[PDB]
Amino acid sequence: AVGPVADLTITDAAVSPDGFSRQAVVVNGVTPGPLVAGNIGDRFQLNVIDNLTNHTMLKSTSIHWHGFFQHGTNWADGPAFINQCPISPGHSFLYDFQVPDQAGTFWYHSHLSTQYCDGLRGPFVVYDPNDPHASRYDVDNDDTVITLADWYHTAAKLGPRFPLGADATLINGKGRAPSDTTAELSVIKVTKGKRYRFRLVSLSCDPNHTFSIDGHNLTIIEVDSVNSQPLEVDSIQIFAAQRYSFVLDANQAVDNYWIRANPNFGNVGFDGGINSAILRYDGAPAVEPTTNQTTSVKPLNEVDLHPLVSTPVPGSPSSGGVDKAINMAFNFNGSNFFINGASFVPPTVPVLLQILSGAQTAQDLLPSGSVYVLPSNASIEISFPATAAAPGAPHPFHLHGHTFAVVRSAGSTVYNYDNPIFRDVVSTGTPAAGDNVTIRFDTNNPGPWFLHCHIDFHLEGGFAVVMAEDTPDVKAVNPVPQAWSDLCPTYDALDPNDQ
Ligand SMILES: *[C@@H]1O[C@H](CO)[C@@H](O[C@@H]2O[C@H](CO)[C@@H](O[C@@H]3O[C@H](CO[C@H]4O[C@H](CO)[C@@H](O)[C@H](O)[C@@H]4O)[C@@H](O)[C@H](O[C@H]4O[C@H](CO)[C@@H](O)[C@H](O)[C@@H]4O)[C@@H]3O)[C@H](O)[C@H]2NC(C)=O)[C@H](O)[C@H]1NC(C)=O
Ligand SMILES: *[C@@H]1O[C@H](CO)[C@@H](O[C@@H]2O[C@H](CO)[C@@H](O[C@@H]3O[C@H](CO)[C@@H](O)[C@H](O)[C@@H]3O)[C@H](O)[C@H]2NC(C)=O)[C@H](O)[C@H]1NC(C)=O
Ligand SMILES: *[C@@H]1O[C@H](CO)[C@@H](O)[C@H](O)[C@H]1NC(C)=O
Ligand SMILES: *[C@@H]1O[C@H](CO)[C@@H](O)[C@H](O)[C@H]1NC(C)=O
Ligand SMILES: *[C@@H]1O[C@H](CO)[C@@H](O)[C@H](O)[C@H]1NC(C)=O
Ligand SMILES: [Cu+2]
Ligand SMILES: [Cu+2]
Ligand SMILES: [Cu+2]
Ligand SMILES: [Cu+2]
Ligand code: NA
Ligand code: NA
Repeated sequence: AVGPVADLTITDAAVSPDGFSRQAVVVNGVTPGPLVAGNIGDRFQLNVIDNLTNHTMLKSTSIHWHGFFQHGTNWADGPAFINQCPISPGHSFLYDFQVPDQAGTFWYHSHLSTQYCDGLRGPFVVYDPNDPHASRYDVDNDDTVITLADWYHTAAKLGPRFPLGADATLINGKGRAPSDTTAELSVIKVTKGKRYRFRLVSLSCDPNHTFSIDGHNLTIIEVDSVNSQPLEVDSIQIFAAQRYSFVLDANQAVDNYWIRANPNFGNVGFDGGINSAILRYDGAPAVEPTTNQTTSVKPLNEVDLHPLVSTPVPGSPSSGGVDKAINMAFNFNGSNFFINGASFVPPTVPVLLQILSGAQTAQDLLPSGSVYVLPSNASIEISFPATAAAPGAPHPFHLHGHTFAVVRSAGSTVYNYDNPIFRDVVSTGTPAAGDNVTIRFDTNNPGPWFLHCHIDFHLEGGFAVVMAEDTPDVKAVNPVPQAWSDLCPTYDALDPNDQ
């Protein structure tokens, strides 16, 4: 683990996480990037050093720290042309922010075009020395982080616009494609008799994964970065960019057990050990498990998750009982996605820079028809009705700058204004279920914040809008460092081929 103060050097390098060799974007020499860690209250100073040379995978870059509120530091959030211009090749940029009021499991990733798909992504943990769940496990360290990622043999800019799934699922950086089922698999070690806090992080660009471990049940204690009541399950469907902490009690016989992460599409199932890793008890021989999957009889359902501490839902407990209700109507024309009639196209001047330069109203802010001006210190309700007009469902939506209440989940026709889970990425479900996923949050974080489908190819296709929150205070609340004001002139001075 590096951090809370660290250099992250970005380069292009050859890698072969499933035995097939390809060029990729790597962080400190590896993909996924190394674990970044600290404790609640730390100040993070992550110096991002751009040494990229390969334009096909972009030579510029920009990093988002997924799940952090960034109160007072909206400039450090990451999304290109929303919160900054990209870092240019051969330059560095110091992201300097504090985490006074959050702890949990997070991650970081490029937030420039579809660059994270090519490798720029890794996990990020903020420990709490008074964690209220600390008494449920014995081990929680670098070796208890489990990442999942889709891997493609053809680069993001060189394959289809909307890929039909990945060549391999990788678990802690390794996995098999059907074309080579002898490639080395990841091993996660446990000691019989000890209890583990496993921190499961989806680094996926697209597929969701159905996650299970042969012979073991899992106790969910954290949802994205929110502590939950303990929920016992035997499988977990996890969508792109989501996180869960689960406790596993290593109390079965000393042996090798299959860890499984089945994608919703691409190469599904497990023939030859695809979509698998190995849980190995100390003592067991270094071989593959021969265990069998049994039918999940206790799968995670989101409506069953509730926060550990009572947290009132924003607003009054009835439909539209808030200061501002926004409905997101989806459309798609074969190459581009739309939200209320507008497909997102990044502006020339970053949204934050427009605001600092005086723009405060929906009328003044660009791009027109994609920026929503929200009142300050108010309750907001957003609904995302599922429709056949938007193929590639279920779309997992992410709100920057905020954790939100899920008042209505996918696969449920009920509204819960009493005790639903809060999180930061939510499946919007499917038209076959008649879904109308609905969320609420309060606006106490002045800044423009991205709201978008976390399937990166959908994002590249324009499936996004901007929440411009409390625009009269943005300038006063987020002072910016000189190195930030210098990003756009350096970036805009570049030759196109050096982007
Ligand atoms: C997914 O979920 C969303 C979010 O709820 C639904 O959209 C809301 O849907 C209902 C349509 O039934 C809308 O409700 C109606 O609102 C009228 C007033 O709307 C205006 O003002 C409100 C409040 O300022 C604004 O939100 C809105 O933009 C309008 O400008 C009321 O007049 C209606 O009351 C009349 O009809 C009702 C219902 O039958 C009667 O009970 C009343 O007595 C009255 O005569 C009604 O409440 C609401 O405006 C929508 N919200 C939006 C767009 O934010 C989606 O429809 C749902 N989609 C799917 C596929 O399920
Ligand atoms: C910069 O990064 C890109 C993207 O990873 C690298 O592209 C790689 O480009 C090569 C050369 O064209 C591709 O190989 C070719 O594939 C085609 C199509 O199947 C085949 O017909 C050719 O005969 C050849 O094998 C390669 O697949 C591609 N890699 C990926 C992941 O898409 C490029 O090499 C990098 N540039 C440098 C200088 O390293
Ligand atoms: C896990 O849960 C199932 C279903 O509740 C239960 O019957 C089973 O014995 C548990 N498995 C283990 C290994 O405890
Ligand atoms: C889809 O919409 C976009 C954005 O309006 C437009 O530029 C593109 O040409 C359209 N594509 C098709 C296939 O119509
Ligand atoms: C608004 O701000 C007040 C004052 O600090 C706070 O107590 C309250 O929870 C907030 N209400 C909303 C709707 O954000
Ligand atoms: Cu993210
Ligand atoms: Cu985010
Ligand atoms: Cu999507
Ligand atoms: Cu984002
Ligand atoms: Na937390
Ligand atoms: Na068997």
